[PDB]
Amino acid sequence: NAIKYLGQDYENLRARCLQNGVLFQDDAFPPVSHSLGFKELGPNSSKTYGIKWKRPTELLSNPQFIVDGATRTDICQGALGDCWLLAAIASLTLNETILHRVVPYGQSFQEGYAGIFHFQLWQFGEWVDVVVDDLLPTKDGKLVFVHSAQGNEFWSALLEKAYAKVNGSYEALSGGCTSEAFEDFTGGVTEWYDLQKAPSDLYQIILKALERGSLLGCSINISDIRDLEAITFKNLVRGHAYSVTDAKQVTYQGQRVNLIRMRNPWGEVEWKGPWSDNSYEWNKVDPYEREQLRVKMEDGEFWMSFRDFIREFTKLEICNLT
Ligand SMILES: *[C@@](O)(C(=O)NCCCN1CCN(C)CC1)[C@H](CC)NC(=O)[C@H](CC(C)C)NC(=O)OCc1ccccc1
Ligand SMILES: [Ca+2]
Ligand SMILES: [Ca+2]
Ligand SMILES: [Cl-]
Ligand SMILES: [Cl-]
Ligand SMILES: [Cl-]
Repeated sequence: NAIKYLGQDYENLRARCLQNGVLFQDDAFPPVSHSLGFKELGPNSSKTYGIKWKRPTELLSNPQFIVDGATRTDICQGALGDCWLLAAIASLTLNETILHRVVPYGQSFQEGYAGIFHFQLWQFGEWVDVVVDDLLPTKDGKLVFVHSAQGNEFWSALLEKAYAKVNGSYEALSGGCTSEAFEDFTGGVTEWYDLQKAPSDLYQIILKALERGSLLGCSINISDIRDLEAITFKNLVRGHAYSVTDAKQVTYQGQRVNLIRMRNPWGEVEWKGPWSDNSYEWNKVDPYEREQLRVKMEDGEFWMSFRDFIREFTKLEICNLT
């Protein structure tokens, strides 16, 4: 069993709040500006001033912890520099086993609800259980930070809040390393690859990792500083964490082509080159392959050929488990 972060005991706190007729408020990460941040989200900042802390049960009549499963579409980035963390959460959802260690079963806004949730992280060399109250930063009734494409679903907002808590504040999450979040979800071994010096068998390495449920992420280095914009000519975002979510092969005019699928944790803004949702390449594959693989949706997720992938991206990170 996970040991309790700060000695806070989820089931005991929940049961005592229920008995006492109150909702949990977390002394260890309270609903005040110091939990938001210190500079950009400090007590005297423009961003801090508009934010009000509200529970999902104050926002909606029927809030849900999980709706139609805990999946990657549930990860839509808000106003914070935590793309690395969110890419890691999106990847985590592809492995049901490790997903449900991090996100314990049986949490809800219905029977037994007392305004407290918990998650498990690999921290301080231990598996630790971390509680949060469900007060969330909002503005005009909408979540400021991570949210689900399903507007009534809250597990990912709550997980991001627990991760903020262990790190001291939401602002503490701005700017980071995908591999760090990978490790914090698995206690696994991380490795990275320089895509400009990719091993000849890299695609097979990727296939194998995806098969075993390893976590994969990629990024494009900003080499000049930010000159050719944050966004590239083909609509990729530089200095930004993407989740790698699949690797599949297609028959393009009678010849195999290796493809790779990734997801922008914004839940929008995608590659517009070959193999993108609207590209001509799909016209020339097996109709079945097209129907199985292509999804015409602005959802942040898209395909590239492996060839284009290794040209456009610069870094690949893989976290391997047991
Ligand atoms: C990352 O790209 C990010 O979080 N961007 C925020 C985008 C804001 N969205 C835009 C869309 N709308 C709808 C919602 C708001 C982030 C920006 C800093 N990138 C990273 O953190 C980098 C990830 C790597 C995989 C490239 N890492 C990084 O910048 O490292 C810096 C660093 C390292 C150590 C300590 C501090 C900072
Ligand atoms: Ca969902
Ligand atoms: Ca898409
Ligand atoms: Cl407490
Ligand atoms: Cl304040
Ligand atoms: Cl629920």
